[PDB]
Amino acid sequence: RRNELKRSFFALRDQIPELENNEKAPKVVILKKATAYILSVQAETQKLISEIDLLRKQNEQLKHKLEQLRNSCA
Amino acid sequence: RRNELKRSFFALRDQIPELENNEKAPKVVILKKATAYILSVQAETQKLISEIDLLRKQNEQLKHKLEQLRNSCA
Ligand SMILES: [Cl-]
Ligand SMILES: [Cl-]
Ligand SMILES: [Cl-]
Ligand SMILES: [K+]
Ligand SMILES: [K+]
Repeated sequence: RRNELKRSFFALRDQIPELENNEKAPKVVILKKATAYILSVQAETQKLISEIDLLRKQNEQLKHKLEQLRNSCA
Repeated sequence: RRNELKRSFFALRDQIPELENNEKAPKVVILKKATAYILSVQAETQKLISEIDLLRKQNEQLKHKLEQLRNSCA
């Protein structure tokens, strides 16, 4: 119904930090800023993934150095 | 413009993985899947942050062991 459409616009609006609980936010703004927010959080996801990849590489290098020194301690 | 409103529904649809871009999704379906996708991504972001925090701890523990061996090996 149209109750459900209004309800669903509110619920989407409220996952967008810039628009949460803004009673003056119109439909087209909610749709476009939601689309923008999805892209923005994907960008942040990519940064986190890159950070993990770097930490894993560092983890592997450290473990390699640890093994080398354990075998070279005398 | 209701032309812009329609375009904006479709552009949001296009960013939602579980909605096929070649299929005409109802308005409430687009809204609800967008909301679900944003919540799901935010949860995954928290999981990525926890992975990063664990890797940083693991890497500090490895550096600590490397320091101990450098100090105590011959
Ligand atoms: Cl409106
Ligand atoms: Cl519809
Ligand atoms: Cl609908
Ligand atoms: K609310
Ligand atoms: K040595």
